[PDB]
Amino acid sequence: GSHMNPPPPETSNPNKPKRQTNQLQYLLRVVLKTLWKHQFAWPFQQPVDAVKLNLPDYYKIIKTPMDMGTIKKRLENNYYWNAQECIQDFNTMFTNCYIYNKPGDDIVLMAEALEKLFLQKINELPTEE
Ligand SMILES: COc1cc(Br)ccc1CO
Repeated sequence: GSHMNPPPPETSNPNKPKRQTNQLQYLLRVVLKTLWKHQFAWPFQQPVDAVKLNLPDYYKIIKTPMDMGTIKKRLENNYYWNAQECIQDFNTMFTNCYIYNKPGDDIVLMAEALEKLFLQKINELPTEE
């Protein structure tokens, strides 16, 4: 895309050790699947394109970008060692939205709806085994 957007977060690196866990499987099959199909998922399904959205300060403010397009890739092409890394990615995505935008803005209400669903699913994250 545009040279004025940063490269996306890393999704492939052979030097990072990888592992499947039952918790990572649940994050893909239950958590990502549930959030991806939510009515309010679409702004979160790919990196923020600050050029297209005319947000020239976005990547001045947000230095830890994350989105569910990247998380989907990290899950589908097993990037992670543990579920905590993937849960942190989700939490980063939500916090980016809450830091950049005014409380009560549409995009914040959308993120908050996804986060409510996310928390319900993470409360049932299975015991690792
Ligand atoms: C996911 O972040 C988005 C998405 C849309 Br659409 C509009 C603005 C922002 C910045 O928070």
